[PDB]
Parts: sequence; C-alpha cells; structure tokens
Amino acid sequence: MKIAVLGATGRAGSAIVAEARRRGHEVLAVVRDPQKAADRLGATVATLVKEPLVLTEADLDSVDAVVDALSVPWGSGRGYLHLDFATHLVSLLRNSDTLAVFILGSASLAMPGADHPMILDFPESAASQPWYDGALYQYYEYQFLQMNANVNWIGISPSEAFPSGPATSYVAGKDTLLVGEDGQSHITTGNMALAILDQLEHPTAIRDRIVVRDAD
Amino acid sequence: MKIAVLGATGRAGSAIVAEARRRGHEVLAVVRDPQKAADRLGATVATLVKEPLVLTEADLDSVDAVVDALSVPWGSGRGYLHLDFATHLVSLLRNSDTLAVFILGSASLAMPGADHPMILDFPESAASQPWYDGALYQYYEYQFLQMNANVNWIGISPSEAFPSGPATSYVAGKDTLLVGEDGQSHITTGNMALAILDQLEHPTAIRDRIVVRDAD
Ligand SMILES: NC(=O)C1=CN([C@@H]2O[C@H](COP(=O)(O)OP(=O)(O)OC[C@H]3O[C@@H](n4cnc5c(N)ncnc54)[C@H](OP(=O)(O)O)[C@@H]3O)[C@@H](O)[C@H]2O)C=CC1
Ligand SMILES: NC(=O)C1=CN([C@@H]2O[C@H](COP(=O)(O)OP(=O)(O)OC[C@H]3O[C@@H](n4cnc5c(N)ncnc54)[C@H](OP(=O)(O)O)[C@@H]3O)[C@@H](O)[C@H]2O)C=CC1
Repeated sequence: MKIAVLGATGRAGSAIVAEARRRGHEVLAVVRDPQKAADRLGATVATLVKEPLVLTEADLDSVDAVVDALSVPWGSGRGYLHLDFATHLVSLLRNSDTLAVFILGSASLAMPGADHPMILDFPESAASQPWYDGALYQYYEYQFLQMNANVNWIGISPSEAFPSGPATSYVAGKDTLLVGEDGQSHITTGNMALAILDQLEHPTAIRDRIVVRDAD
Repeated sequence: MKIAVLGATGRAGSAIVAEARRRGHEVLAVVRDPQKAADRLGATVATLVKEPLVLTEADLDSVDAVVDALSVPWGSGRGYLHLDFATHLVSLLRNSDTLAVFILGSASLAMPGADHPMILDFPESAASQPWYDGALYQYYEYQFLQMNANVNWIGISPSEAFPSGPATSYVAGKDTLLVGEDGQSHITTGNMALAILDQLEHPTAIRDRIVVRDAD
C-alpha cells in the first residue's frame, strides 16, 4: 500500500518509514528539510517538500494511509500545531477510505487505577512547565479525533518514555498507562513503528485509541 | 476596519456585509459564486473567489476581523464542514490579533432552565432527522473553539428560529435559549448582523459564546 508519513524526518517518523519499507509499502515522506530526508531516510525514499498545513486533497489521493508523526519542541509556544496538523489532515480525509494513524501523548492516558485522563488532575503549576503546552494540545487533538465518527482514524499513545531504539516486541492496552516488569513505562521508536504498521496492515483500533509499551 | 466574511452570499452573510458597509468598514467577501456576489452584495464589494478550506494566512493578513457565516444544507451528509471550516480558520489566526466571530447553532444551548446543552438530551431518533448532522457538528465546532485560549474567537448562537428580516434591536444572553414576550425564540438575519458588528466594534465576548434573540 502507499503510505504518506508526516514528520517523516523525526524520531518516530524515520522509524515508521523504515518499518514501512521493510514491510514492502510505498512511502511518501512529507518533509521540510530535503537534506535531513536524504540523510535519515535515504535517497530512495520518495519525498514531498511541503508544509503540512498546506497539503491538499490531491496530494493525498494516491495514498492508502497517512501517519501523523509531527511534533512541536518544548517551550516554543506552538503546541497548538499538534491540534492544527490533525484538524487539517482530518479535513482531507472526508469521504475517503484512507487510514490515518495519529501518535498522541501520554497525558491523555489514565494513571494506573484511574478512569480518566491524567492531565485533568495536573496541578495549576504544571502550565508553567515547558512540556505542558504540547501535552494540552495533544489532549485536545485526542478529543478532536473523537468528534469524527466517519473518518478512518486511529490513535496511538506512547508510554511515558519514548526513547529512540530498535524494535523488539510491544504490548498494547486501551486508555491506561502501561508499566512493565521493570516498573517503568517506555516504548522505543522501533516498537511504536511496529504497532503503527501492525494497525495499518490489520486495523483493529479504527476510531479508537490504544497505548503501547515495550514488551519484556 | 477590514472584515473578511466567509459565506458572504448566504442569508446571514449578506446581512453581515450590509451592516459592515453601513458601519463604514471595508469588506472582503469570500465567495464561490460571483454572480450571486454581484446580485446580493453589490458591484462595490471586494471579492475573493476561493474555497474556504484553501484560504491562506496571506489571504487574511490585511484583515482585522473574520466572520464565519458558512453553512451546510440539511440532508447533504456534509455537516462535517461546520467543523472543518472553523478548524481551518482558527489555524490561520495563530499569534494574531484578528477577531473571529463564528455563528454557531441553537442545539449547543440549554433549554430554558437547564444547565447543559440541549443536544445531550435529544432522543436516539433525532439522528434520523436531516438537521441532526449539521447540529452535531456545530456542537463540536463550539467545543473545538473552547480548545483555543490564545485566539480572539467569539461565538454567537442564534435563537431557535433564524428568519430573514431587517434589524430592529436584539437581546443577548449566554448559554441558554432566549424566549421573547411572544413565547417564541427567533432572531432575524438583520439583528444577528447587528450583534456581530457590535462584537467586532466592541468585543465583550472574546473566547466566549453568547446567544441573541430579536428584542420585543
Ligand atoms: N511520552 C509522550 O507522551 C511523548 C509523546 N511524543 C509524541 O510522539 C510524536 C512524535 O514525536 P517525535 O518523533 O519525538 O518528534 P520529532 O521531534 O523527532 O520531530 C517530529 C517531526 O515534526 C516535524 N515538524 C516539527 N515542527 C514542524 C513544523 N512547524 N512545520 C513542519 N513540520 C514540522 C519535524 O521536522 P524536521 O525533521 O525538519 O525538524 C519532524 O519530522 C508526537 O506526537 C510527540 O508528541 C514524543 C515524546 C514523548
Ligand atoms: N437554530 C440554529 O442553530 C440554526 C443555525 N443557523 C446557522 O447560521 C449560520 C448561517 O446560516 P445561513 O446564513 O442561513 O446560511 P445559508 O445556507 O444562507 O448560506 C451558507 C453560506 O455558505 C456557503 N457555502 C455552503 N456550502 C459551501 C461549501 N460546500 N463550500 C463553500 N462555501 C459554502 C454558501 O455559498 P453559496 O451562496 O454560493 O451557496 C453561503 O454563502 C450557519 O452557521 C448555520 O448553521 C441557521 C439556522 C438556525
């Protein structure tokens, strides 16, 4: 199948591009940095150099799936982009069969033993932390997705830690932070890539959100 | 000031353009039908012939305010456009002073006396009505707007009925359906235009939603 990867030059994105190619899919890497694309993805990966917010329906009409691996640096003040990229992507998928996987945040997950997103219980002081702006808008991105019953979107949240690393295996859940045998909560970029491509090839979480951690 | 009107050729839109011109503002009417613009707005009103979803930041950077007067016909299945047009517009207003007024729906208002949006209480049968699709997505549009604490958006809901007619005066509320001395709930296209231009000239409802009905 043909897969457009938004944020293809990123940590999650580049891992997704590699896993996609391993699995025999045609990749279109949407990028702003051709050099980064040449170095991280390889000369052989097809490229569309365009601002994500300016992508059109035509840009996406040859593709069977889209993966949103875009992010926003902490302390930029531009956490709203998490939301804007997603709303824009959804707007291009109206009346289309196209699968769209969105990587979400950990803050929209429940703590173990809770029944609601942990961000709701954050202290007022949290808004002063550089990570909050992005966490808030990814929580909103998650809520926005649920407004769309007629688009083939899939949400996947990382565990608390999202380090770079090769794939091994992953364990999946629904809305609650997962903790492994080591008492920690982490997923590698490689294992997130496995989970994403797994859903693309066999969608089980359409219009739902899952969370993934590294297996033990 | 310079005001861009989306849905300028519509019932609400054309009334808004008129009131804007009466009040000495420069109007940019975003339209898809030039002949309709010529007939309803006048040879004298500047036009931008473009799909709202492809409007750019540059299109809007001379404007001081934008008014969303777009709608979707009943039974089209395209009620999602209420949301898509609003999410696109918001994306263009990031880090700008520009005032954006969004005409919302009555379904996100409480019935007189209730403490919650009336749509939450609709029976299951409601979803079979041709008005529901649009109503649902305008409730979502209202919710989406509240995700955006750093944009100068203003929400205005009509009363239950939104007939064409000239301005007289209006009465404003917050989140509850308003009923006049006739026992009815209605606002004319002309009175909505008064309310919108009032907010543009003296914003009192920034990042808030008001409701308006025709005065007695
Ligand atoms: N524990 C958790 O919940 C956390 C969740 N995550 C999430 O995972 C996802 C992927 O994260 P990650 O792989 O580390 O991110 P990266 O920081 O590696 O960069 C992601 C992509 O975003 C692109 N990009 C960033 N800003 C813009 C913009 N303004 N215009 C255009 N493109 C842009 C970058 O382009 P370029 O390469 O050219 O710079 C890059 O390709 C995100 O949703 C992030 O929030 C990440 C960390 C942990
Ligand atoms: N009780 C309530 O909640 C109700 C709420 N309303 C709301 O009032 C607002 C204005 O409604 P109203 O003035 O009567 O609407 P109209 O139906 O008169 O006009 C709709 C405007 O949208 C434009 N438009 C429609 N479809 C598209 C499209 N697919 N692409 C581009 N432009 C498009 C039309 O262009 P064109 O002229 O070329 O067709 C027109 O300018 C809306 O938000 C509507 O939901 C209205 C009635 C009551």
